[PDB]
Amino acid sequence: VGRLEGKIAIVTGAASGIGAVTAERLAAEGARVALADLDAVGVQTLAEKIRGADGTHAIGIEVDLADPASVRAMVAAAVEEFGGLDILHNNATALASSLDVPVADADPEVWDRTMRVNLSGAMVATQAALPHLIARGGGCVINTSSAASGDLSHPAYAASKAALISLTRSVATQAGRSGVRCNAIAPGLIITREAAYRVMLPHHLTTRLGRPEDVASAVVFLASDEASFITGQTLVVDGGLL
Amino acid sequence: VGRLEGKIAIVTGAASGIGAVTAERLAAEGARVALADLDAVGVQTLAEKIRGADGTHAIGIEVDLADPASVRAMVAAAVEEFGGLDILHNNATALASSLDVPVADADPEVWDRTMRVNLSGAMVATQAALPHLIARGGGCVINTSSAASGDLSHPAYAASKAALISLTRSVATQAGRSGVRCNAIAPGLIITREAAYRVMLPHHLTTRLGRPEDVASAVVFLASDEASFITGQTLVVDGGLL
Amino acid sequence: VGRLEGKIAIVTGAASGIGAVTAERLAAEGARVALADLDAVGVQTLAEKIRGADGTHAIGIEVDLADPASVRAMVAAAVEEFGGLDILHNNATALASSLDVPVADADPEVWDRTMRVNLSGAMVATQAALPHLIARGGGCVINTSSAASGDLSHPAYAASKAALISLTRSVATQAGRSGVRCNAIAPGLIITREAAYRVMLPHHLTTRLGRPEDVASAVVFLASDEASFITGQTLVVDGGLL
Amino acid sequence: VGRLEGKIAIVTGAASGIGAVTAERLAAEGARVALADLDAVGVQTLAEKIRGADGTHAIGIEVDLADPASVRAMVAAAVEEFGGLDILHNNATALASSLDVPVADADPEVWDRTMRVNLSGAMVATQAALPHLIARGGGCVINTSSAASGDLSHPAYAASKAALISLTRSVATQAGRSGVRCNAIAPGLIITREAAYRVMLPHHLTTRLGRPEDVASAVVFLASDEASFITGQTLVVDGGLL
Repeated sequence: VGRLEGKIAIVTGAASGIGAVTAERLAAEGARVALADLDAVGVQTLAEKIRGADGTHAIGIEVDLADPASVRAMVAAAVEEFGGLDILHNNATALASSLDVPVADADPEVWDRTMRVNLSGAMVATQAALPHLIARGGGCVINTSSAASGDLSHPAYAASKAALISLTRSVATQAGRSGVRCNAIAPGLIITREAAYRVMLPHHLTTRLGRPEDVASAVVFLASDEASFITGQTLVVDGGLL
Repeated sequence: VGRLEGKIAIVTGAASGIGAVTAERLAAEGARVALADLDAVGVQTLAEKIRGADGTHAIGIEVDLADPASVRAMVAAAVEEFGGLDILHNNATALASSLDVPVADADPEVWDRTMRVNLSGAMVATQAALPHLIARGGGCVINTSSAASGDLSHPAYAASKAALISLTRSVATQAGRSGVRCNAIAPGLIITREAAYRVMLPHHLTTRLGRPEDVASAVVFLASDEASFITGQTLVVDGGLL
Repeated sequence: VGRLEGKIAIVTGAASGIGAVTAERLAAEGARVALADLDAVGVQTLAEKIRGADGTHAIGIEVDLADPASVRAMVAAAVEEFGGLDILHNNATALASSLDVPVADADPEVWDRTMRVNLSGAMVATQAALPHLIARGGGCVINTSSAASGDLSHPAYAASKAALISLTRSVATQAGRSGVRCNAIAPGLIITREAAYRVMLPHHLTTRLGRPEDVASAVVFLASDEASFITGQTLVVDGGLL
Repeated sequence: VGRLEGKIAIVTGAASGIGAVTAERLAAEGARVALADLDAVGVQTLAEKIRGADGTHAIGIEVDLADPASVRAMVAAAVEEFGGLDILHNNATALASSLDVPVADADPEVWDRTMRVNLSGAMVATQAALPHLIARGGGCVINTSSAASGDLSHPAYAASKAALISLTRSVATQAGRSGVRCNAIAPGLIITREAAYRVMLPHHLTTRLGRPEDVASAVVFLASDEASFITGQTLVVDGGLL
């Protein structure tokens, strides 16, 4: 009945927002889920809520995406727990984005830090996960950039998003023969109070603004067997914002 | 329980191949379906199979996608049968394909005929369907190009596919304010016996070739409520063949 | 001294606008030029201006891009006049544009007519020109879409422009082995009095609006020997209007 | 007579290959040129050869693209020398690329270092140059990724190339109102002994492989006034390699 029944998945950035909603959605579709995030407590709590009092199908793992050794330890603990791996969901912070100013005032350190976490983190996680995906007989990696007058600011986020798309194509090309798919999702304006943002409505093509469930549904689709002929692709989930 | 419960869909080119498998899939997902194609008997026969001896949730209609008047009659008889419209699936032949030779030998009449059917047909169908979609409270149009040596031949087919993608964006932009989404699916090599095409497997990223069910699954996802924040997009379903 | 010394070029749509300015520019860069358009007198008059009273390096030919036979006669009379061919510039109206309404009201006959002229015309011209380009030792075809509210209207024009880009790639792929390059130019808002359009200036990135000379300069670059490693490409000349 | 007469340009990575050929080409087109590179001696020597015994129109400056303060000092020394700035050409190493292995064996440190130099370097240079371009009444920045079965390896170079394209669009968007254009060039296989590579010929669409002069000619075009209506664009110079 679950669209991901019997699957094992890792979800990074799982303590809040898109990651948290996705992590609950994969589990509700029958996936066993390792939730991973900087915030140890936030991810243990969510894991506990997903498990309920009877369940064993979720675990919370502490990870620092900027630390390759921490990223490798996380993938090993998840494989250890559930005995394998089918899905890796790499997830990309208000002040963080507040620091990502236009090029004229941009701080090179914020760029360096942004690439380290958003690109180098996903790359290392992917590299750690690949042999486990391959031994499973195949599986998939799904890269989600963070939620997006977008070219007018946050250029480091824009640059890392484009880099992540290139990583996605690199991995799909390199791992395809071994049965691994790799796809990206590029969310537009995702509201994690929808009423305060309604000025943005005429700039969308849809009649509503984005929800984290929109990204989660896309992750369920791309992770499922019925999408197994899709790889190297970027699914834009943005209500037409462009 | 079905992922498309209570919905009403039109599928053109539904007598065989991808259109046929998709039409069966939408009905299996709980949609009421109007099947349209040039081949009248073939479409009633399939409508009859989907329906069963005592069912009513599918109808077969004869349509000529080249003739605007025939396309408009088909949309009206679909709505007249089921009382509304939620989904329009425009689906774009071996002989016809053999006539689509490289540019050096290309016949302008083949190009003309190709645009009339693959492009104008989809535009007119879309035009006819739009007010019914809008009155329903919104809905979606899904344009499926025909399945793909790539650019080395079938240039009229490739031209019309790019044109179809432009139509998809034109419609998503123009109709989005009224609640209509419009997306495209670009299938790669789809096999509607896999053995004869094994030589193509190293050209793919994935370890298998495509099936009409791959396109049908993408149509179910894009036609469903949990994909309602996606519009103006092209989903390539090609196993990486590029 | 000219950047196109000793070269022979065909320019279609050369009676007015972009075609006219481009034809003058190629001749000023030292090319011999066959000017082609529906408007016979307008094209001889301009050929006569370029030529001067005692010159021979330009000729005006009457062509109907909708009729394959007329297009083939034009290519042959161009080659017959100058003894060879190096460059074919396919150039794609206010009334015609006013007929290209949004999809809701679109007329299929306008779409048909648009593909016949903008697409099939360019394909047939290209087809006719190819063996002359190949025999010359190589050369190039440059396809120029018509100048751009964007997707909100003129959908037949946008469809045919995407189709033209696909044709450009089809031809670059198929003819590259024989030494022929094929590229496209996509002009944005081109003014062929800038004052009436000042409202458009905030929509642009650049501080001025476009001029036919902007498209002509891109054609000189793409037609020249120092651009011979560029093929299959679309150069957008739109001041950032997107 | 020069196509860049009276212009002041900076060229980074100017000690060898594409940078060196471009730097000589801009000067031959009448530009005053500050050549900048890690290799102090290689850039002084080339500057000296461009100057001849009579000239003053070139200078060699030592720079470390990974060091923001060094990048800022370089832009100031160039402005100091020539009294202004019109063009910034940011240029992206055999062992360097030898270290950029497929994802499965990728070193996160090489990724970090690659982004620091290729992306953070161009960003800082651009940021340093912008007020000087703007005070000049406008000008342009041209970003060139390094020369490219390309997705099969060098993924960090691929990722930084995509990021650089995003930087290009960010800058074009942010600086456009102030009269600055920003464009990217994406070279394919550029041979800096053409005979040892001829196995690659059937994978190209052209009849020859790339030369550094192909990139230089593209830089001359994009830097010139007759390209002033082009911004935010990526010119692919790859003979069809794709």
